[PDB]
Amino acid sequence: AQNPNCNIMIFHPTKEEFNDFDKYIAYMESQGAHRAGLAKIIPPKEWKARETYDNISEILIATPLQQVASGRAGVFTQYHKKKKAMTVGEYRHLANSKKYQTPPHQNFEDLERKYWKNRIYNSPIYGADISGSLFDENTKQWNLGHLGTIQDLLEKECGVVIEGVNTPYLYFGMWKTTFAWHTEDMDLYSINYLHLGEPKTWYVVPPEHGQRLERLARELFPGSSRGCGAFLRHKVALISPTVLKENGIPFNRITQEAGEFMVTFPYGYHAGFNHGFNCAEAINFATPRWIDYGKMASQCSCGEARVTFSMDAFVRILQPERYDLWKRGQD
Ligand SMILES: O=C(O)CNC(=O)C(=O)O
Ligand SMILES: [Mg+2]
Ligand code: NI
Ligand SMILES: [Zn+2]
Repeated sequence: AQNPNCNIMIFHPTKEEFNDFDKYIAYMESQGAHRAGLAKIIPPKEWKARETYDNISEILIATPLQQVASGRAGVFTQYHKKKKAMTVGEYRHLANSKKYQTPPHQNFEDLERKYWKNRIYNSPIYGADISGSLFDENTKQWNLGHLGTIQDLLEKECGVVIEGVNTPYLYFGMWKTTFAWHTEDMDLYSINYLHLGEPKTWYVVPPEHGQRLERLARELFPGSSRGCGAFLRHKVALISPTVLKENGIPFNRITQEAGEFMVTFPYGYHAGFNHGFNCAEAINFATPRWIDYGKMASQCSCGEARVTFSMDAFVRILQPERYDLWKRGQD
């Protein structure tokens, strides 16, 4: 069995290997990359996402989100307070202001310590989930706006034709902006490209051990767990690496830098934080190996998780028994 310790693998595809996306995901899996839940892909040196970023300040962040924490430094939840619209230019200035900028630090490790120690005492502002793309239309390889769609995958594998579309989203981050512990909708894959700016630190639990994280989360957030049997779908819970180690939860960590791709694999729980102003683009995707995960994915039916239009058909086809209850939570 490849990668039995479930380490995060890092790949360096050649320009020839970078042509066929599906093929290279399958190659990574042949090497056991999926066992980690997360892999890093460094693009060949000849590749570029676009010519320059000199022209991005006019993008609008219609609903910036202030991430307000409650709890203790290692175990907290966050809620999103909506703020008034601002341009990327305005947001980048805010990020770099004395109130929000990255503190002096020695290295990534020192900064990680400062994050876990101090995150709860501040409320950074995140420009998340902005439909759009920063890839040049002429970038042919690993262009997140030109991937094969999940609907087409399900049609190819299962023969059914369904409605829905699949497009990428932009994320503008600053110091301490946070992604809570989650798997993707319907336990899909995700791919994330860090277009510019400061790094993003990731934590991941191997898919084969996801239920261990879920058990801990029920223990740590006991009122949340009573309200909903899939409350990690709410994307509000944070658990530090120290707490995970104390409770024996297997996990790994890695820092993504500008110009690098990360792939999350089905049912790979992940969480993390941004080091300073940055812009990432991400999109969900499927492969034939995903279908069995989609069929088993948990669902939030309490009303909180509220998701895209396209998840309907996934639930309808893959999880017909659950569909009526899940849709009640959507309506
Ligand atoms: O970049 C972020 O804030 C969070 N991204 C993801 O969870 C992802 O790409 O799956
Ligand atoms: Mg612009
Ligand atoms: Ni994710
Ligand atoms: Zn719920």
